Amino acid sequence: TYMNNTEAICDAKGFAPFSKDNGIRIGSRGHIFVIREPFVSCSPIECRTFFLTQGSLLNDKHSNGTVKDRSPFRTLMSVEVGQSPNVYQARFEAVAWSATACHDGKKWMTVGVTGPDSKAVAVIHYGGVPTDVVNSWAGDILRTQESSCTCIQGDCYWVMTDGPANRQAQYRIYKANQGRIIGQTDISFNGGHIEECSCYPNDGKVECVCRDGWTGTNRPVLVISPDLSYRVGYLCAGIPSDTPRGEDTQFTGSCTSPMGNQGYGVKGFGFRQGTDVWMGRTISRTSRSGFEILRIKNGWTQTSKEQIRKQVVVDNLNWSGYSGSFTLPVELSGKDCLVPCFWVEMIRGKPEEKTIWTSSSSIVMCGVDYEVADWSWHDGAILPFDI
Amino acid sequence: TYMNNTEAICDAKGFAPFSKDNGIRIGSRGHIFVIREPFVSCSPIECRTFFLTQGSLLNDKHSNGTVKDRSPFRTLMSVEVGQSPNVYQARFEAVAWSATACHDGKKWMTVGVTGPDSKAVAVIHYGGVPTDVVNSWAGDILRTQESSCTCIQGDCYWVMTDGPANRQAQYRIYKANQGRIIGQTDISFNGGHIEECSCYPNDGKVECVCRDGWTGTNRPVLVISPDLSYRVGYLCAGIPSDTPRGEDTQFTGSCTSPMGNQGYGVKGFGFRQGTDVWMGRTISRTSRSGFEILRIKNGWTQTSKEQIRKQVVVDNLNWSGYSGSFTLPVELSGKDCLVPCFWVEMIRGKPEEKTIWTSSSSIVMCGVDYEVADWSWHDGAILPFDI
Amino acid sequence: TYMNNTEAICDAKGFAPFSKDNGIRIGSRGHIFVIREPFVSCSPIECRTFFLTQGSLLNDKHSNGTVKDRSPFRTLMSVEVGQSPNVYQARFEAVAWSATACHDGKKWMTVGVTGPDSKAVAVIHYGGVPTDVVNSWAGDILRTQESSCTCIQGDCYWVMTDGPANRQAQYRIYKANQGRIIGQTDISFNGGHIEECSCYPNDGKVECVCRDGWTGTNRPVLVISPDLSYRVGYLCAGIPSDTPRGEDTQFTGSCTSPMGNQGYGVKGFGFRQGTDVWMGRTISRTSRSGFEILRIKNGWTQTSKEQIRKQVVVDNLNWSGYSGSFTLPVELSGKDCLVPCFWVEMIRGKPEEKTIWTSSSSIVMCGVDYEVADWSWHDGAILPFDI
Amino acid sequence: TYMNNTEAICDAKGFAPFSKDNGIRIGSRGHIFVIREPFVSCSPIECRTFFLTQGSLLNDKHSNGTVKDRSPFRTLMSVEVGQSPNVYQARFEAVAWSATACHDGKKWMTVGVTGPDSKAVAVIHYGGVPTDVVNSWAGDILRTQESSCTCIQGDCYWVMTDGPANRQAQYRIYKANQGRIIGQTDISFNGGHIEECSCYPNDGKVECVCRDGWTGTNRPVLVISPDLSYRVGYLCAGIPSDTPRGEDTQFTGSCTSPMGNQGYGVKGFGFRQGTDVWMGRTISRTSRSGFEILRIKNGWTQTSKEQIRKQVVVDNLNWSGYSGSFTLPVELSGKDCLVPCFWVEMIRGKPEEKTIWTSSSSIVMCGVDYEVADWSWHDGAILPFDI
Ligand SMILES: CCC(CC)O[C@@H]1C=C(C(=O)O)C[C@H](N)[C@H]1NC(C)=O
Ligand SMILES: CCC(CC)O[C@@H]1C=C(C(=O)O)C[C@H](N)[C@H]1NC(C)=O
Ligand SMILES: CCC(CC)O[C@@H]1C=C(C(=O)O)C[C@H](N)[C@H]1NC(C)=O
Ligand SMILES: CCC(CC)O[C@@H]1C=C(C(=O)O)C[C@H](N)[C@H]1NC(C)=O
Repeated sequence: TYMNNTEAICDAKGFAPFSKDNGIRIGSRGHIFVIREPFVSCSPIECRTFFLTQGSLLNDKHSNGTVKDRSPFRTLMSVEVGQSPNVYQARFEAVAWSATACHDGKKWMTVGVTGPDSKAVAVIHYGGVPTDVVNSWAGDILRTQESSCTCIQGDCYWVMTDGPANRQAQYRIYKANQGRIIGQTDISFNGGHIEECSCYPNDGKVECVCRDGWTGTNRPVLVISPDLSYRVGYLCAGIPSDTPRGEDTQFTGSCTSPMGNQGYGVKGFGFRQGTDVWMGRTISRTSRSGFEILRIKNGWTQTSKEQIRKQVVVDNLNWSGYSGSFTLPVELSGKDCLVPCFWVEMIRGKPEEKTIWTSSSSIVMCGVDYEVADWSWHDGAILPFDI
Repeated sequence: TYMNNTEAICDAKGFAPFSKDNGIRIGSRGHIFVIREPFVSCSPIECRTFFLTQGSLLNDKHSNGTVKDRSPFRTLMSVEVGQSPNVYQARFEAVAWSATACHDGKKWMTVGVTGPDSKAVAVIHYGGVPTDVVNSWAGDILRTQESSCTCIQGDCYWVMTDGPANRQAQYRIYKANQGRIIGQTDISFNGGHIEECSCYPNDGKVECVCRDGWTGTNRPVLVISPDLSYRVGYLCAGIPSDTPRGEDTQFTGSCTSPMGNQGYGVKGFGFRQGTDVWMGRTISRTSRSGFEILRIKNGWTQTSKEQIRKQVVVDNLNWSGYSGSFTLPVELSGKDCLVPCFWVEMIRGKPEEKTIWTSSSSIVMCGVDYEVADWSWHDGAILPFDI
Repeated sequence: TYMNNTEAICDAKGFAPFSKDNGIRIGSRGHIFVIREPFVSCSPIECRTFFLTQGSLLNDKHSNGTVKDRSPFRTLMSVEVGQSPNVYQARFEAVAWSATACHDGKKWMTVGVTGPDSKAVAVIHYGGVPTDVVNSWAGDILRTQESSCTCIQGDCYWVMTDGPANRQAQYRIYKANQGRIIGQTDISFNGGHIEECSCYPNDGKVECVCRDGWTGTNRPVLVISPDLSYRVGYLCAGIPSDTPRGEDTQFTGSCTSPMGNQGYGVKGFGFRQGTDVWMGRTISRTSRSGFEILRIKNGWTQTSKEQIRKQVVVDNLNWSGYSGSFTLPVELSGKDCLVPCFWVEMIRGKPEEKTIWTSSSSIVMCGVDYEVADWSWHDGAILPFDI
Repeated sequence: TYMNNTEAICDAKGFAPFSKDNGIRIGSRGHIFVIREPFVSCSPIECRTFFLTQGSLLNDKHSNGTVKDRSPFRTLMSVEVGQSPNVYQARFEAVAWSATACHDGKKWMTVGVTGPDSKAVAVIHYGGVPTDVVNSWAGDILRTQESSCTCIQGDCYWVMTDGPANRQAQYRIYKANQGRIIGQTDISFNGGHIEECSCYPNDGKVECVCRDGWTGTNRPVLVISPDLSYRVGYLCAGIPSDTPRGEDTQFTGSCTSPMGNQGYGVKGFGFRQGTDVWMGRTISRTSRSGFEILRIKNGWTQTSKEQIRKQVVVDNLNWSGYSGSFTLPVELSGKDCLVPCFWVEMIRGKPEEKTIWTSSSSIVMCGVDYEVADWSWHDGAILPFDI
């Protein structure tokens, strides 16, 4: 039966560790898929860690130039949380070099984009087989979330971007019901930019903290309603949460336009706490090192820079990376509110390291009503590997 | 309960990628079964990739002369689609150096042929254990489909060939109901030739595009009815779809007799689109390189050479191979028509390559109502291996 | 619900291959348990291959003196038929250097004997945990079947031997009902000898063809009734079916006493066909090479040497070994008679080979109403290994 | 439905082997998690072996200083009993360098402590996801049982220690009901010490034989009632069961205070047999070698030193280690009394051995009404490894 994800997100004063795969460390001797862009999405029975394999393993020659991003070998596969992305416990999702996934209370929906940049196709699967399709609509890398999509009473929604990664682009919202696409929307956001969004459900509306790859050091937000009516802009808070980013001191927040004179970024997330917001970010304002998450007061609605809580999960002496949001189905947590959880991708190898390869590890963190102590659950692998 | 595969095949304007195992690439460091003659068949809950192991793994000495075709070590085993043919996730089917499989809505039926060429036996299994048997009837390699067989309301049908691979032979159609053989038919087709057929269900009749290994560059077709009454000949279309094959320019199609002065071939498939036909074929008219699929107008009934669609899945600079047909049970796809899907075997190693071994990789492609862009999802392994 | 194994065995004119694991070949590169004394037993949903691990894998230093027979490392584990005895797909049964197993229509019963020779204990498990126990009763290696035990309407029976492997000994029959021992019997058979029996169900009575290790070249039989009343002696037939054995020419059969002047043997089996008997045996009368099975007319009741069928499964140029009997539950085969099946252990390494290790492979063969052609599905591994 | 663990423990005259994983031996060539602090806990369908991985495998460089105890890589994972702690059959529990687990008749509850010593957090999970949390309450290594916790009619209880491992500390009892903490207790035991308790259910009250790391050679006991009212002290018996420990001759038992002038220890267990007690202990009074278990008459209530039974499981020429208690749910054993079972950790490597690494193997032993013969089912690995 369908999963009602109508409830509001729970209010947490801190997050507790869910799991840690140790994929790379383990990957030093075991048969682990060299991957990247990992993420967690739960069904009403278990959570699984979805990844993107480079079509190869670690400590193997085929692990070589796996820094290339897109290729025909990458395929979306999944395993139960905590388990490393290994071959023998791996479940095949879809052929993809960019994917997204979500359960709805019955079957798993997956969407894997692959093919040429100028004509890539996004194949949606439902129950272990493709049901519908989307063709690149703007001939420039049809890419999607790299994060869990959202299902609310049988209808799962997600966001996609087609255009250049730098300047302006075209963003759309897709809505489905059993693998089948049932309507979509064009997002008007000129001057703005949306990439690899992180969503979660909160009151029958889908909230996403995306990635402005153009002119944004402050991340963009977008609330989606069940009838494609939407709302978009940037997370207000007078604090930037992208990387590379400028300092907090010299940064004025903006609920409306992008702020900062930086032009890149990394995938991140953020949760709406009433008006307050929990925002993840790399300790380093420049590199992809360390991961932290702060709660700015009234930061979801005001240019606030007033924090009441902070907590680190990866110190600045350890490689960080991507971050995503999802929720613990009420049918698992037992709460009467959607427990807010998130993950951190820990990339190892090129470019910041001397190795023929590039992969990443992850760790999962969930809500909690208590405040959880700063610490580091970093990758741990000793590079370089045997090669 | 039994699966009604009475519906007609759906009409597609193009195919979308289902999966890609990367068995060989992965096989460079992992424990993957050196195999060949792979194929996909679905049950009303999942699709599995059936293969033929050489009784050994990759990057191992026992991978040696695995180019030999038949031996006592080869056994039919299966894994969920997309997953590579690995040992730890492998399910044992039957002892075979030539097999076929199909689900019927309850249990899986498998038929594995093995033993000596002059007296090989085809052991049929049902539910994880052999139920009936067939003895070679013409003492010359009792071989079968290497493709998914067809079940329509409790009765699964398939085709077999006993005789020389070159000149004339003896073809038969077998019909069963729960592992148990319930009647059969002799196919009169003198001058004609049938090998490794590819079937699928379309309107309660079983359609197969087989392989003329004698004098056919154009492939043979055969519509089987539920009471063994059948119909046979070649796919009409003024275009040859076998390899080796002559050019299209100098080829007149023939709904009746084989055409072309070539005497070999490879396993292929084809779908009946109304009167139109989707036909797969290697880009190369000579070697086993590249894979493509065209839709010739009215090509199922007329000597047509009028195509309205084309699409590549493996460019001519990459190894191709076998191709097969199957369908997505309505109980998975949710359609009201049997979604047409197919796979491409990508052989690597001897003979076209310098390696002690020979194996292959596969990729799955399904129906779709939209037109899907040309591209290549080729093997990817870097040969030779460590040996 | 309980499985009625009251029916008679089906009458076969030949056997067809069920499976072949290729454990050793595969074991050359994969992680396979170095084992020995393998056997198959089925439940009403699947058959599994039970083995005895040496507590180590192949191509490893811990594979060393694994020719030793008994040790504290050996444990009974199982995997679905056909699958090799690998670690990652392995199910733990019991701690044993001698075991037996059987399902009853609900849960799996296993009995693993281990410990010191003068006080070994046989731990019986039911449903994945030990329920009852048996202590050595004659202080000289408490050993059992190494073959599937028999369950008939909730009560599973098996046989055990305590005494010297050479001269006289003490044999007993054990009967249980849900892991719990419910009565037993002492077998009076002075001058006779019983070891590693092979049983199967036939008309609510348990038939076993055991192994006379004392003075028997002709094997012993014993029909057990549901109330421990039994019947014992040797398989009549004027043909010996043990190894080492004397020729057939100079051998007079004996339904009563052991025959032949040989003092060793190997584990074998035999089926009661009306009055006729199917008897397995190594082609070689001296070494453990090749496996064959003949059907002597009226050989279950008369000193017959009149065969009507023969069939080889492993030619005399390939290593053979142990053989066992079991049946395909009616709830799998669908018959109205218990399909007779058997397996052949193919031992490789010491003593007949130059390797630090010793293990074995198996192959499964089942009933069938047709006659199946001679052939060889031998091990296949290339020794010696990397060591 | 909830599991009533109200019954009394069964009365055994000896224990029989349940399983043996051979993790290390196997770990010489296979992909086994280098671990430590293993333990068994059963649900009403199966028992699983829970462990603590060092976030790495064996025969790998990441196996290095795994003697360190606490780190961010260690995570609690589990596998079915007998199976080794391998990657491909491993189930992820929680992020922990100190854990405890128990089923309640529906879902599995796990509690993994991790993080910094001065602020570690104990994350409790229920059904495959964290439900509640506990923060270090005395800033000095928040650690727990390393043994199965106890559930009685929906409420699972366990014990934790926060303070120095040497002198005085703070002990607490936690009670939950579906991952959610429902009340707790402070244990007054000045001069006393409690660490890594071993509990089991006996008459609706939780009995634990813990570890006095301060001044105890005799172990402490504590009976917990369903309303947090408790009872504490040391196991009476005039025999010490800790290591290091003084001799039995010069040791007077004490139901009240710690006895002996030793200041360390190892994790152990003990069962209440009426008034009698089964107590496990290392043969060696000094090192962690050999494992034995005795039954002292009236030793649960009197300073007794009168034994009626003894039995060894690991001779003094083989490495021993940790020991724990649990029970076989009535829904598995079928008894009308909770069968008493236990396990022995067999540590190999540093410190007692010359290897870069440190791990351990285990073996499981259960109740039984018969007396079981002394023997040794020691590790078996040949060190040092390939490194
Ligand atoms: C093509 C632009 C896109 C969004 C900015 O780039 C991403 C950035 C990445 C990055 O910043 O590390 C890695 C992702 N693998 C990549 N996505 C694809 C499809 O290549
Ligand atoms: C024996 C003739 C048969 C059909 C033409 O050959 C096939 C052709 C093959 C090929 O053309 O590559 C490979 C198949 N493995 C082989 N089948 C068997 C049983 O050996
Ligand atoms: C101890 C005598 C017993 C029965 C004859 O020996 C068997 C013969 C064997 C053999 O002949 O190869 C191998 C078995 N592993 C062994 N059983 C045990 C427990 O060691
Ligand atoms: C910190 C004290 C604690 C209880 C005495 O130490 C244990 C003793 C151990 C030991 O004596 O071998 C190993 C355990 N891994 C360790 N627990 C932790 C959390 O490090």
